[PDB]
Amino acid sequence: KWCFRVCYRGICYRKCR
Repeated sequence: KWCFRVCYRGICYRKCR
């Protein structure tokens, strides 16, 4: 699926829809 990467406060995570 489409997943984007969010880097928040040093925490980079993939967020999938």
